[PDB]
Amino acid sequence: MESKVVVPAQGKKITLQNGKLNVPENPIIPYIEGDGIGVDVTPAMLKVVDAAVEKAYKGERKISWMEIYTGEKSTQVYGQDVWLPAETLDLIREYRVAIKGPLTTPVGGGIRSLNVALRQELDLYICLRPVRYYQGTPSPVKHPELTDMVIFRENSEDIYAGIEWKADSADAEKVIKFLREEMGVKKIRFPEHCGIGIKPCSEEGTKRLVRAAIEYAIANDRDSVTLVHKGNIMKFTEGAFKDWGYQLAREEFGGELIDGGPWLKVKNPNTGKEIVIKDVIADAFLQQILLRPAEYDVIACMNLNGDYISDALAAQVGGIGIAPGANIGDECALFEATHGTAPKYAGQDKVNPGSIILSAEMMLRHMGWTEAADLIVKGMEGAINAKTVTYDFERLMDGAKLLKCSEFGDAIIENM
Amino acid sequence: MESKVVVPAQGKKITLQNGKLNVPENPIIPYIEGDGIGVDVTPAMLKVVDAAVEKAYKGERKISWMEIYTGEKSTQVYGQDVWLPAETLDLIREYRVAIKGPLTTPVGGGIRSLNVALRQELDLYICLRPVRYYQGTPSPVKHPELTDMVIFRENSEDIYAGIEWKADSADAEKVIKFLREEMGVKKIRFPEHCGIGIKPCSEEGTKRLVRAAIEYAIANDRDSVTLVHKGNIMKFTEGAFKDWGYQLAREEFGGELIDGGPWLKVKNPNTGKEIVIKDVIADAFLQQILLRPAEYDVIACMNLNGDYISDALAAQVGGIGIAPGANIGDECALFEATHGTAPKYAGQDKVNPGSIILSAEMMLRHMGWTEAADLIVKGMEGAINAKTVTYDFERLMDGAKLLKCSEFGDAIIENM
Repeated sequence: MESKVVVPAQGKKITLQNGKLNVPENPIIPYIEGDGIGVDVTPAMLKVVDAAVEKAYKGERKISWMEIYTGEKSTQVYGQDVWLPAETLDLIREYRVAIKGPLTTPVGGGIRSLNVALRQELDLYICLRPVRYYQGTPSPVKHPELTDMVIFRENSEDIYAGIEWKADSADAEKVIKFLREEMGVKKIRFPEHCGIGIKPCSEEGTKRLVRAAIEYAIANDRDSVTLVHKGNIMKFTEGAFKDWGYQLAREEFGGELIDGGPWLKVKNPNTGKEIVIKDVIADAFLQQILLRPAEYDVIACMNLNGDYISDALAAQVGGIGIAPGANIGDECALFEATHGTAPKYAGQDKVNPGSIILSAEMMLRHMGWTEAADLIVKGMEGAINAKTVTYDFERLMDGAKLLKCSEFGDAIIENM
Repeated sequence: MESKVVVPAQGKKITLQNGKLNVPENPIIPYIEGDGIGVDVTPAMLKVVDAAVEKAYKGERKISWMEIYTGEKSTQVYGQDVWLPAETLDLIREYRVAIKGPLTTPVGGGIRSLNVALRQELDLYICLRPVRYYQGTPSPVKHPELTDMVIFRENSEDIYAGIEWKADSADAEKVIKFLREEMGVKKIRFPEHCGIGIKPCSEEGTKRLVRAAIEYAIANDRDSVTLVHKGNIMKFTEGAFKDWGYQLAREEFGGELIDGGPWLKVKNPNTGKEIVIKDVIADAFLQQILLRPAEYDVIACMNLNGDYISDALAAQVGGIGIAPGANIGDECALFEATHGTAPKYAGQDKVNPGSIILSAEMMLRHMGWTEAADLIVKGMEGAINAKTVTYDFERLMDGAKLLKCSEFGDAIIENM
């Protein structure tokens, strides 16, 4: 079967030189519509982004969107069982920057998370989730405005990597036998009818993630980088992540001891500001983001903890449905809606397109088109402040004007 | 070296018959003072409990407290390196019910969590953490009163079990080689300088925990039991826990499908009430407890997720320092302060004794001395409502009377 992807006639491919993106005035940007509500939110995003680009650069620049496939629609286009075509991985890597709506992974066929597959296959080791409050957003907490953090979640290792064997399977037994007999493991409480998962954490995986977090703090003049981990129980994976993170701050960024430690101070080479490098145990951290949110800024953590932390933070600022996200690697980057597919509402032009729109903001910023990105933030801030919002926000407030998904996209443009 | 434990002259040992505690009028109850602030909070707890017992039963009953050791004080009593004496495990099992202040595990000597050691060695497979709001408590959220949950956290398996090998160690290499060569593992991103942890989850471990959760919902007429897990990524450990949990509800409690599922309804044999058995993915759950707290009641989950969930919930209700906890097994139970040792304040009679006092409330309730337990809840509710509290609460409010740790214990008694 032929590829059904159509490369835009006008449009030029983004290139990478010396680890720096070279973006033309007419970049081809691949996009995955997404399953379920992706059908609603993606078009709102395309329109909002085109408007921001048109307004910022007065017609000098323009994105040539190219639809590519993954998920339920991919099976519709390429046939039963084509959930993630090879061409999709090829195209994201070739065109360097892409965006996607929510994806659904089927159940019953032994297929693992399509979102994780994209991240692992493309080696997008940074899951970047910035979380801030937008004035006017209904929130369950008293001071959501105190939250302004950026989460760097390791995206290629941890238990999130999918190495595991089913209870009572021949493989599980084999592994448990090796552990008990050759490794002398005495701590498996019930070795029978027991499932087994493997959690890897490496020095190289940890350091490339923490390096990106510290460079971001420097590049954006943030106040601190907090290593969040559960090292007091998982000494060799979570504890090693923390140790390697502090070690990297010392070896590559000149970090030095604050008082008697354990915190370090790293001098911002551009501003002379001292960035604090600290650490917090993960369970205590889930309490601290609620109780002392103002004391945290950039966060570096492992895969599973990052998933929890980014979700908990989004909820607290009232942003469960407008949280942006990016998966970034050394050769390419994939921006994404961070919510699910909400099939019950699919096609109703009802849901909030804010998450994919703000992920597009991160995308434009990543491309160096910061003026267009600033216009989207401005637009989002004005529409929410105007209380002209979708039902998920409207239902939580008094005096709001209820808008359709498409209408909220226009409200964002109207506020640019 | 002789044992330094002194068995109370007056006082009788609690016995267990047919899985039911037979508590005398003069039970001997072992207690571990705890390190750091345990020196402050334990005496407040002893006094408050004695008062509640004295008031409820008019002198007919009385606890004969017997101090036993674990932690820093144990090394002080039994010598360098005796962090957890064998006699302590023996005594808790023999006397059936005990309580402890916070414990400190040393760093640099390869010793793992003393709290986890107690739980694993005594097979206290249920970590029970009830979380409710006490009117008048300063909270970071707008409606903490909507939170009234009981967490049943599996306490004997999961990654929390401590099976792991250090990066670059001969053992780690051996394990990684076996995984890659004999198991055909292709998903370890960086196999060099890589730490490895093992996550076990068994049918027997899962079902004894979920069985206890459902029996508790029945015994206390709660509305639902929610299985929280990360099964969409960890199919064979977290996903198996969820599957086995629903299976147990069906096989032992007559659970039946609600609509087309996946939820089940279990009929309360005593009240005829229909208890809902449902499940929520763990990351979404950390958002749901903030956004829709009223929809949750009894929670059943694995070791690591339970640690996070119980900490997150305590923070949200303003209870980070007054959260009670119990570790329960089939032969004995150990109640515990759930906060840390806060050495900076140790000996200052300053910290909040509320957590260990409420854990003592759970202890009395476990012993069937519910009248004495009710008096402590009443006392706690009145003291907090009176705004006569310790600094951790006082510093967050206006119009409060600041009390010392010991003074807050009296305030609780004054409000019985």
